[PDB]
Amino acid sequence: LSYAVNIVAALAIIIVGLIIARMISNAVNRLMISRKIDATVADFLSALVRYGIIAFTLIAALGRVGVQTASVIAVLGAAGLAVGLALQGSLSNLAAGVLLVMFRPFRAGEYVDLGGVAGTVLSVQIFSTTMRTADGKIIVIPNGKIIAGNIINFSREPVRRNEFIIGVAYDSDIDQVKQILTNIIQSEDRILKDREMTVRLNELGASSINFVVRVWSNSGDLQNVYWDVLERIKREFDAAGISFPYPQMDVNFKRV
Amino acid sequence: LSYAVNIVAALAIIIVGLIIARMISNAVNRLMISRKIDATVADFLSALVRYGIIAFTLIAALGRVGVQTASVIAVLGAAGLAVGLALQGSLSNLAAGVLLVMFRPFRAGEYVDLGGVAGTVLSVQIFSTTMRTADGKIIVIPNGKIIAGNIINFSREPVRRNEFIIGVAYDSDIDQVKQILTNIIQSEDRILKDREMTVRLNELGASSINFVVRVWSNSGDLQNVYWDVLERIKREFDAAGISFPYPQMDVNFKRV
Amino acid sequence: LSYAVNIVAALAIIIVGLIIARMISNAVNRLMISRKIDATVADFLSALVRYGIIAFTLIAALGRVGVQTASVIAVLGAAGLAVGLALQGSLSNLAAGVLLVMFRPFRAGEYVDLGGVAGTVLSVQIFSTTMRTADGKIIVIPNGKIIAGNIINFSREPVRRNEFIIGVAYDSDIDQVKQILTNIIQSEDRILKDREMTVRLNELGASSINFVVRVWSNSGDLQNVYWDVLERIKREFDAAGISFPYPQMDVNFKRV
Amino acid sequence: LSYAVNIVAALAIIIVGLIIARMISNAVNRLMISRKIDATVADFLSALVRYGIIAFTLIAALGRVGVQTASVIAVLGAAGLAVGLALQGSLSNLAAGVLLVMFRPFRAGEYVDLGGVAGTVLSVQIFSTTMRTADGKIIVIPNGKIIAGNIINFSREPVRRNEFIIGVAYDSDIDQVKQILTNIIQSEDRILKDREMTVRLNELGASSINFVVRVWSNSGDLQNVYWDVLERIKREFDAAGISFPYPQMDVNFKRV
Amino acid sequence: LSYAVNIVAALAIIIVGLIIARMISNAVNRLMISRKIDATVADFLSALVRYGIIAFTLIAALGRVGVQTASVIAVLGAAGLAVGLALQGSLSNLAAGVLLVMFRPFRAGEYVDLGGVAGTVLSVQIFSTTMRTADGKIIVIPNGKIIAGNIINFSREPVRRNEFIIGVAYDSDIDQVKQILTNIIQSEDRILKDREMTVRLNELGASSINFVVRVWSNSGDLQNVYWDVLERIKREFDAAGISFPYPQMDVNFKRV
Amino acid sequence: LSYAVNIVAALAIIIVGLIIARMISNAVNRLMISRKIDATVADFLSALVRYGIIAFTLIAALGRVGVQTASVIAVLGAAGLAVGLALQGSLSNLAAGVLLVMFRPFRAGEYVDLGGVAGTVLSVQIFSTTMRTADGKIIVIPNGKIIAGNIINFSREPVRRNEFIIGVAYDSDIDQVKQILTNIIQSEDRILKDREMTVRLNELGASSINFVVRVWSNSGDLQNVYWDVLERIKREFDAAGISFPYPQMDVNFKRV
Amino acid sequence: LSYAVNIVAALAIIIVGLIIARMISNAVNRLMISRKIDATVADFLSALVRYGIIAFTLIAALGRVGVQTASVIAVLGAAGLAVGLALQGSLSNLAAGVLLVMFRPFRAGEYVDLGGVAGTVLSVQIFSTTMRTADGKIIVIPNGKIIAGNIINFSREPVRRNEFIIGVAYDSDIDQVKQILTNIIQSEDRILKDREMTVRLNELGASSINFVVRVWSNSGDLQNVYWDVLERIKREFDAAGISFPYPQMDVNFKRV
Repeated sequence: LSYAVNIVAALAIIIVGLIIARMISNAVNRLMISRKIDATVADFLSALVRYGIIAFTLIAALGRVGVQTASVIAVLGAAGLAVGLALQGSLSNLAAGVLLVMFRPFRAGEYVDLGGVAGTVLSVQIFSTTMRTADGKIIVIPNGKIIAGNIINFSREPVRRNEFIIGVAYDSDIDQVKQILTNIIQSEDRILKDREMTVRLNELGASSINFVVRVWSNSGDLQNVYWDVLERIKREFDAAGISFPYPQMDVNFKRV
Repeated sequence: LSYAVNIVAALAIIIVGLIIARMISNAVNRLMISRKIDATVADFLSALVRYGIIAFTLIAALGRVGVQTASVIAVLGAAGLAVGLALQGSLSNLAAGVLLVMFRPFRAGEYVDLGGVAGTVLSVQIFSTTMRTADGKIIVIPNGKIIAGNIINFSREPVRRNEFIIGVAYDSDIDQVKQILTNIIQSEDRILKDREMTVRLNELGASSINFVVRVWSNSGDLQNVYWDVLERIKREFDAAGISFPYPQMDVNFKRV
Repeated sequence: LSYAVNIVAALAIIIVGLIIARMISNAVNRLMISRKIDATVADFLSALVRYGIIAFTLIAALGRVGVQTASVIAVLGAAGLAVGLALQGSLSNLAAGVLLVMFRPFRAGEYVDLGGVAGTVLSVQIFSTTMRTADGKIIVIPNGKIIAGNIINFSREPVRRNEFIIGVAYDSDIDQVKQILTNIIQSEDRILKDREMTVRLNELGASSINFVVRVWSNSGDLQNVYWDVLERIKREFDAAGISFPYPQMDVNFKRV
Repeated sequence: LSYAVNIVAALAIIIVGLIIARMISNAVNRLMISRKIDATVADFLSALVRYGIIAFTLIAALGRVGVQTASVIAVLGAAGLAVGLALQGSLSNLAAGVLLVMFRPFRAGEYVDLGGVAGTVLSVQIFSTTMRTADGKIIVIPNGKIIAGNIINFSREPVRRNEFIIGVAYDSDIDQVKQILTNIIQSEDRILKDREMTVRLNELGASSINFVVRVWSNSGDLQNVYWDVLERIKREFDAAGISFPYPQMDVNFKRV
Repeated sequence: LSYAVNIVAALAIIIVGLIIARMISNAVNRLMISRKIDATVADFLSALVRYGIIAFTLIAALGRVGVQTASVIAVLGAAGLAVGLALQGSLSNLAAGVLLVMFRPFRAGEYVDLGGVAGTVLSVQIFSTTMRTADGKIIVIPNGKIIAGNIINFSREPVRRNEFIIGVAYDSDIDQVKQILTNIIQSEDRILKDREMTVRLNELGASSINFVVRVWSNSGDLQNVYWDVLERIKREFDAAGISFPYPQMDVNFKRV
Repeated sequence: LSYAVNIVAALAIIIVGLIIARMISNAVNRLMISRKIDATVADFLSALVRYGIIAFTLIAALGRVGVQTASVIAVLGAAGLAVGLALQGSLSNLAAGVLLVMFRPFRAGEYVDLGGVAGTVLSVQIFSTTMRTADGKIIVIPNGKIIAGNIINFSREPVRRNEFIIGVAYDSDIDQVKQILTNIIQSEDRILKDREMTVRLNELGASSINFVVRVWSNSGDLQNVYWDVLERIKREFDAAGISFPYPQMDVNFKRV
Repeated sequence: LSYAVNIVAALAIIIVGLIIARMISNAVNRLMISRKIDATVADFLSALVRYGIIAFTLIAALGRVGVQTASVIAVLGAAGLAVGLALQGSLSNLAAGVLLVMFRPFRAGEYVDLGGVAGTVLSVQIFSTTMRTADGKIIVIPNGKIIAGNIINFSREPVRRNEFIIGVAYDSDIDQVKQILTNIIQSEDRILKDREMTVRLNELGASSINFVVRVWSNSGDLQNVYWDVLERIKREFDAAGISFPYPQMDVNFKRV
């Protein structure tokens, strides 16, 4: 009945091990952190290393009480698969949680459509990205769902491009409408005039004739450029005599 | 025939074990609860620890009646996978059930669209969140389905932003419509006048000309701000002589 | 050739076991039923316990005829996976079959939209819920498909809320339309007048001007409240002189 | 070279076994069929029992020719997984193939929408249900796809309910339209007058004013009740002087 | 160095086996083909039987050169799983490839909608069905995608049913329109007059009043029956004085 | 310390094996290529055979340095599953990559809709098919995505069929419109007049009466046949006096 | 107590191995890089080879401290499956990351629609492709999502093709509209006149008669060709007297 030495051989080896465990991780990601591989690639890889050691420890600590050793791998591994399954979801969120910090297709502050919802990005935490619609809402999207989808990024390209489609009446001057516009974009300062600058007759529409105007600006400029150019095209087409035709329709009339 | 000692060696070890089991969990999450790691990360992890011990116990208790030990891992593990499979669904709901309490992208009482349905959030219980449409319905969404999807949060940002689009007739004053509006938002007290405050000519529409007005308010204020500002723009555009044009259409007439 | 003792050692152990089997379940869920854990958590867990015992029994009963024991785990476990696979579907239905009875987000008799189809709920049996559209159809939805989806519940909130949107002509009295309405909801008895009670100018519409009216009632009351309030707003807007404008359209006329 | 006794030890044991196999199934579902558990739960469970015995047989019959026994479990089990995979689809169809005969949410002859396609059902065979659109087409739906989806059942509720929405002109009599209708449903014999019977002003529509009429009938009656009640409401609204208004539209006229 | 007897012990056993292999399949589906179970259930099951024998053979042929036997099951089984995975797709197509020949919900030549695309079917080969839109296109649908989906079958029901919806003006004769139609279907020979034959007032429409006419015909007849009956209803409604009303609309006129 | 013979026993067996490996594949698909089974069924099957031999080799080469042999199956097999997983995607593309060359539902040059995108098919390489929209775009579709979906094939049927729907006014000649058309298709040479050739009154439309014309042509002919037949029906309906009615609408007029 | 030789036997073998490891990879992809198989097929395959060697090393290094060896395969392999699972996502992105450098269906700079979003492609890095909408946005699409989907490629075909649909009035000259157009495309220099060049009467439309014009150009030319040809067809149809008819509608008039 000092076969209950085993009982202390357990608590010997459990704590002999738990302590040689926790220090081989602090010394695994001692190396990793200084190799500067990553912050949470360290914590994932090293707390794994730490963990397979507590794993080995439990086996010899149990074996020296009399536990089959082939059923330690069983119970552990299986009940490991429990913890796995449950946190399997979030573990995938952490993949893109690191994958979003490096590469950063979008970086904090940019405006991005991703997964259909679009806003300015506050922070990419470990599981989720937080953003703000220019509306004043907080949208929080799972990192996984983000990296699976198209990341549309409005900011990281410094030169964006406007597109006006404008309608005139069918009997308007095909050339005057081109020249008033050409001169309207020539007289704007926030329009890059080395880049694309097209104004042409695009569509023989339903009730109208549609001219398209494409003019690249600075990123920050772009929003205001449109509003200022439209402010004008309304007056300078009115003053010039051109009509923005109301929906036109020919009626063929019959008294029955 | 005292080989039926085994039969009592079972009930010895089954109950020797069941009792050393149930107390190593109460002592595992004794540590976890005081390390304050979580409420149900304790109950999940510790009732696992408790459980792999009843698992080991069944093996030696059976082995000392004469059960193959390699078919205890079989039956158990397999019939474990039964219990797993069946409750595998809800186990994932509990993931986000803890994952929603920490982080809380939305906290109790906020208004949120998540998974398309939108309401004010009562409680995030273990499997499901409960909410109330401002309509007076109870919607209960599975925690899993929530954490997989975009969490849109209207409340946690304290400053929200309205957007009026208003139409005038084509021959209205391009500047007066800007100034009446500019003065309408200047005279509102619940409008933050340090933040964005744009009023411009946005769209050369079908039958109308459309001015957009964007003015940030307080979160709670926002709903009423719109209703009060629209109450005005209707009168102050009427009194000013501006027409909100009915759908306009040119008819080209022919007696056949 | 009394090596066919084995043959009776089988039928000994098969029936020695089948009987020690069926009584350890009746005694497992003897405990479970009295611990009152559940009705079918008993039947699932206990008929599992009963079953792993018939499982062990088959192994020693075969082994004492001369069956490899490692191919009993094979055949059984594998042909177990057959039965599993086939009934794996319904086993998930039974998850939500118990999961619906406890929690009951919706209880028998309530009106609920769930999975898009909506009705009053008769019974939640083990696999499926049965409901009745207020139309007079029986819809039976799998319990699984239910618990995966939004459960929208109209009844369990005792106070519901109506929403009228009403149109007037553009030259109607912005204040009279507010006061006739305000007085129409003041004079209804089934309207909770402590709760929300808004009437405002909501939309500068196409051919009309739209006032929204939001008034909370009792759950049972709500359906009739609308019908009775609309009955009135039609007359009291007619008698008052206000026109519910037919679709308005300006024609600009030209002889060609 | 009478080590080719083994060769006959195989054909001994293969056929010794194949025959003790096929008779333990006929005697397994001898019990099952008389316990009346089911027709094809017998054939599935028993032809499994029969089968794990041909499985054991192959192992000892091969082992006594000199086949590794651990590679019989391999080949068999694996090549079992072949047969499984291939027929895994249909095996799930057979789940709902039995699951549709018991419970029968819909029974032969009823009219049901399920999976969107809707018809009258004649037979639920082992894999598939066959139905007839009231059109005269045969639609055959896989049993699996059925049990996964909403089963909408029109027949098993004996009392169904019609819903008329009818429009009048804006200047019609709000009360007369209620009384003509009330009297039209009072004078129909196939209308249950103890059940719901509402006639009210439901919608202040575009060009019309819409009254809703809800009246429960017998299941078989319901189709004809509508046709007969509409036959009337057309005449009794014509004779009464009420107009079913053609699409109304106000034109504001301008010579340009 | 006659330990390279092993080397010939391999080629002995490899070819001793390959030949006892290929003849136990020819003799397995000798039995199966004559039990007439199927054509390709033979080829699938028997070429499996043939195959697990080449499988056993490789193990003893390798073992007698000195290959671990537990790594033959490894390599084979695993590299088996390669072949499996790759052809796993088509193996499922062959399931429904046999599953379509038996049962044949649709048989060669019938017109069927299945998976949305619809045509006349001329062959169900092993993996795929081929069809012809009545347009003159060849559509080839994977057998798998077919058996998963609703099989809509127009031909196998010999009596199909037409449905005319026809509009008259609001002031047409409610009874005459019923009698002209009733007499139009009475005078057609290809209309089964024992079966359903309804003509009633179905819809109080927008600009018209709509009568529905339902008359069952022979399968082959049905296409022409409609074209011939419509040919008539156009003239016999014209000759009778009934107007098929052009879209009606009331204009309420105002000089502004 | 000539226990480093082992070290050369490795490089002995690694290269003894690598060479007996690479030549049993060249001799496996020596047989396969001459059995002409396929080009890449050879390369897949044979480079598998070659590979399980390098696999066996590594085990004995390692074992004779002192590697556990049960952890060679581990590392290999597992790190095999790495390579598998990564290239598992493309391996499925190669399935249909061979599966499209045999059967070829579409062969190079045909016009096909498959997966919704439609064009003329250049080449079916190992992973992907390349096509050209008649537009002048290159669309490259994964072979997998192709074989999973409906393959619609316009070319392989040599006789295609046009369908004109044409409208006349309500008071047009029901018979003349049939005879002008009948004679228009009688006078075309590229119309097969033995095949289907229907011209009938199909739809009592909104503002028009619609005649359908169905006439089968040669595949290549079909595109031009329509254009040439429509060229005519426009004139021969104009010359005949028949009107293609502009959208008709009855106005019921009221001075308010 | 020089049984802690083992402890140094570990650090012997761990570092004896780690170093024979890291150099057999540098020497595996020494061969691979010079066989020029690929850049990252080297890094994937070789860092695998390097890795299964650190894997073997850990087993003998642990075994000579006293670790079960069968639980090294367990812990490693299992905790391997951790790392696998987490990076399993991106590993599939790297598949198409190499798969989109070879083959390159689209090469850097081309304009492509893929996965619905369309732009000019900057770079195909290891996980993701980056592109620029001609708008001025950066869209970054996961390589996986790309190779799964249709790659539509506008550039790699050097000859693209325009398509004009133009409407005239019903009483326009069927031949003149053909000849003005024919001459408009005859007089353009950037139109390949050897390739397709069709101008025909395509659609007998609602309010108009629609002529289609198909003319192939150079890739770069195509955008401008349309704009220049439409510029003309507007004037040369105006000057010729042809009317682009406003939406036509016959009114049948009635005083009520």
